[PDB]
Amino acid sequence: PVTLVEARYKSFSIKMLKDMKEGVKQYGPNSPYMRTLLDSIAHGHRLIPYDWEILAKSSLSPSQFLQFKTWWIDGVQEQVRRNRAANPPVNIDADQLLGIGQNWSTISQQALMQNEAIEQVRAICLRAWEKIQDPGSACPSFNTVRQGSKEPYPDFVARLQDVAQKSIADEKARKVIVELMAYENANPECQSAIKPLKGKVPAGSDVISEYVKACDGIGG
Amino acid sequence: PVTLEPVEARYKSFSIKMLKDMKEGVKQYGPNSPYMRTLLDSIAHGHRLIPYDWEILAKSSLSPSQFLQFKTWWIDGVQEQVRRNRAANPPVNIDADQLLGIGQNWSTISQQALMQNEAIEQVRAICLRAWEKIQDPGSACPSFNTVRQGSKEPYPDFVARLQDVAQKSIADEKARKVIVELMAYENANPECQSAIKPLKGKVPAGSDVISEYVKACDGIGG
Amino acid sequence: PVTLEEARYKSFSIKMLKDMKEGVKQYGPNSPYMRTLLDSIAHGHRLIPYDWEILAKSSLSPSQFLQFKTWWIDGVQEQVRRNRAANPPVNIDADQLLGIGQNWSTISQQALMQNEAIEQVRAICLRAWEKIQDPGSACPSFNTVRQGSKEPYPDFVARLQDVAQKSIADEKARKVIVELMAYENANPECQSAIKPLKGKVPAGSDVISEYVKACDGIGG
Amino acid sequence: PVTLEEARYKSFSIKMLKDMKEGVKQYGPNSPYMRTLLDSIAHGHRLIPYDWEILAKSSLSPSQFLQFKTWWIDGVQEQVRRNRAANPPVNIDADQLLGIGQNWSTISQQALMQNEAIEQVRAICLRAWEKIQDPGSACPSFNTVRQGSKEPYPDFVARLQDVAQKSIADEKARKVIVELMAYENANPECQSAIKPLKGKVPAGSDVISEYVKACDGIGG
Repeated sequence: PVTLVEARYKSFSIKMLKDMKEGVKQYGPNSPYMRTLLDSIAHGHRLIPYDWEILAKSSLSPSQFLQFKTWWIDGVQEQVRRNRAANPPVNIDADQLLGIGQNWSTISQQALMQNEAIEQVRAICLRAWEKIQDPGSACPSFNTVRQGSKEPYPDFVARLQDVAQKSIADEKARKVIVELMAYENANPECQSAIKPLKGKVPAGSDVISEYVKACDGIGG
Repeated sequence: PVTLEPVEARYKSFSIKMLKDMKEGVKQYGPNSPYMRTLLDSIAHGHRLIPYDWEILAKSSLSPSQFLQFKTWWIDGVQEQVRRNRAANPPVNIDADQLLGIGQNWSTISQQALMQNEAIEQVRAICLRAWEKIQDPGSACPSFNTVRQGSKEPYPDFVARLQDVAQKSIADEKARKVIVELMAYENANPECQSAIKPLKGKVPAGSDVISEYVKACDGIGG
Repeated sequence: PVTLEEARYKSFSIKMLKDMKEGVKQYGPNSPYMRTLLDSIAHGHRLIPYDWEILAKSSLSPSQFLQFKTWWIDGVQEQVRRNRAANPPVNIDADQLLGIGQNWSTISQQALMQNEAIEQVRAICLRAWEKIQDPGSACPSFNTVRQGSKEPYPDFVARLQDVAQKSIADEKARKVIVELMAYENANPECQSAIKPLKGKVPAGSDVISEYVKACDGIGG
Repeated sequence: PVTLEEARYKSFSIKMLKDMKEGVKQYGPNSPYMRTLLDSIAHGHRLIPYDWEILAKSSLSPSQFLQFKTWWIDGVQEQVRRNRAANPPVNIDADQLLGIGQNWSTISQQALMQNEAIEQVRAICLRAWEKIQDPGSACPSFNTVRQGSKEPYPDFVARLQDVAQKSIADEKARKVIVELMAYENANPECQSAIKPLKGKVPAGSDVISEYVKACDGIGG
């Protein structure tokens, strides 16, 4: 990252890259430990689009760098359409956020970027990292995730909370969908255990807290 | 590595932690994972490597079955490079046994610590192209006829295999592009073959063809 | 053609049209004999787009004048995207090449085209003629053409250079594919016979000329 | 060809090319009719190696121009090993015969070759034309061609002189093999009919003319 009297760009150490690879390989790219570590890296530095490529290339499988680059390209193609419709329109084109082109293809040209382009490339890079799949799997639809027999209830809810995180982009639309689907796809035991509790949050609680509290020793 | 303080050049062996990190990286992730490539480039470009140190680094990091392949492709690379040092004007004075580190003039560390940079860069390029050909610890290099996206397999896991095969076999990158962009459609399953076919041969703006190809048949897991 | 001794449109002779239909019907529209015959008419005359209408209609099957008109129309849609996007932009629109419209729909209007336009229509009709299929077949894919057992080797490579000419437009990209696929799709018997000769062209030779040398007696 | 009335390169006529393709397609590239027709063009003109490019491309199958270019290239690699190893050495390198390179890659450079070079290219293209296969077959071995039962005898010997012309280059070595194999690979019925006539040619005759005399009525 770059350090603010002029712009000086220094690569990462070996320890940071070793920790990132050892995290991604063992726990997954979207385990909560990796999200916490990645947000601590990104919010605590000044990342140019060179550094997202250096970080993601040296940490991900080659089957996952393709997905990272693809959803980065999709995110900047949608962010450009909201950038020209401004009043005044901002001078943030596609080739300034992708880190390629004629005027933006070397680290000396990129190190003189403003705060708004930094905070705009950060959100689309994080949303790109949020969509990277696990090595052997594909993202399923909501018709497939059902609590099978002999399976705990929070293990069932924590699959829905991830499926609704890869697909749907708005959090308010995530909450209503997972609150609805937590009752329809449940086992008959947890459905009968959860039916007298529906639509009743007592005080300062989440709905799914009382839901997982309700059916508790049911499966096993 | 070796270092130069000027009128003389001194030698020092590798660290005790560096070889440990290299062995853990090669054993757990692979010899040609993208992490080990940047680690090896950071070691090579930031130091001065004589072929003695290349043999020490490759001996203490690879399998007993992988040092054979590294030595074989090192020998083949020097055999192909010598034929471009005698067909030059002026003829470049780098024979076979200056690159391989053998012989009578080039068999000790004090004999090898006096090399010039036009041979250091050559042995660096040959050693890196040799390391790019070492296989995984149980497999042989397949041909392009066999890499096919089977049913119930995601799409980018197939393009990753195609790019690995094209990196191991073909030595020209401009030819590496135009073969994998064609084979990425002829070897897909019928569902991605139906999904790519509307968008075939059209780039919108400033992207790679695979970036729209993986975007097209995204959720093929039903 | 049109002759300038200042314009004079002369029709085709009865003997020239008799030899084109007799040649197309017996050898094919893309035999090497018809390729040199068609160039001696094109490069030796002044063909307006009204004359490619008469020459192709009176020489091709009714199922092949449909394919010749398709890839003619599709070829102008890419020529205008290299006509206006150049500096300076040239006045070559769509309906000047296709020979339709209001200003380009008679002999007396098309008889005064310039040599920038005559040379551009002549290079896209000849690219349309390279895609006209045989009278009963469709263009196969690259992974389908394999050397069958008890089939001679130069008959296999002759098929390989035909699939790689209807599909790929760049002649450099043909060169890297038809040499690569010549060993991989081959027979098991030649694959043990080409492999010692692989990738070592000695002096003043082609790659495949050294390959057909090695399977000189592979028929049983 | 080139005419000297001091150089003038004239292209081929439209009627000469029409008869070569009509002849090759119907009878074969190595019928006795095409052998005398090709010699009347070669021995009656001045063919530069640019003209063997046009004549063979506009007359052969695409699978047969690959074989014509292979044995042309292979034939120059043996001519240079009889060019420099003679006393005195002649200035006939590889890229003068093949018509490639920098000094031999246009019409105006090749129009001034000498009659030592014109006569040497003319004897190796004509040897390349003797090896071009039929449009669906490969060259069989000598122990495969046997006279089948209920097959006429001169049709068997006509096959024997065709295998012994693509394989063996020395015309004296053809003579001792096609006469020896004419009795050994023959039918049981002619083998009892040729054996009293064996090895006794009376006066002013060929060996096989006395052999086809003896199987005049062997068809059943």
